[PDB]
Amino acid sequence: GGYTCGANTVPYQVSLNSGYHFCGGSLINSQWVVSAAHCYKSGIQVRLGEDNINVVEGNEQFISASKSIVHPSYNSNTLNNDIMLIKLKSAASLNSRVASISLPTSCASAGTQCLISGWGPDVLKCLKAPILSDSSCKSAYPGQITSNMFCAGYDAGGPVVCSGKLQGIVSWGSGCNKPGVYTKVCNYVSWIKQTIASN
Repeated sequence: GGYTCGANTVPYQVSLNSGYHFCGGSLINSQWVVSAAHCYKSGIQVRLGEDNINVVEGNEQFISASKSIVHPSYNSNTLNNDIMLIKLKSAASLNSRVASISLPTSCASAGTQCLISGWGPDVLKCLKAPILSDSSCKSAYPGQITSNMFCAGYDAGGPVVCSGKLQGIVSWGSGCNKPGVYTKVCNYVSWIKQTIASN
């Protein structure tokens, strides 16, 4: 179950702020964040180094987003391809509390434990959970799971990290025997790398 992570123990976790915290994201290099496409809105400020999002604790960096790129195939009705890129107006200063997370070179296997993190209650919360089998995932949500999603279990846009790689983005679910559903990042690595290299 969920627990308090501890301040800055997830240094790639970002908060997206439009006047309030509305979604999480993951820092993938000094200039770029990955989040969920369903988090898209105007006027995004990226907040790095956060623990308590309501208190300035001394390790934060606040940087305006300069560009947002929603995946070309994003379908908001089904949440298929629920992934977006956010460019920072200026490069983050990387340190022990503000660090990038590596993209995977291959997909993760069912049964691998992952760290899922996010807010939602003002400090960062964490959950360790294994990737579920395809059958368990699709049986929980008949007709709704595509090859661009996976489930884990037993803050939209936040990271799912497995074996040191960003394998998922918090996308949707009904757990509020219904596990969380995550965008399958390994399907998008080419698109991520090309899109950031061209922007």
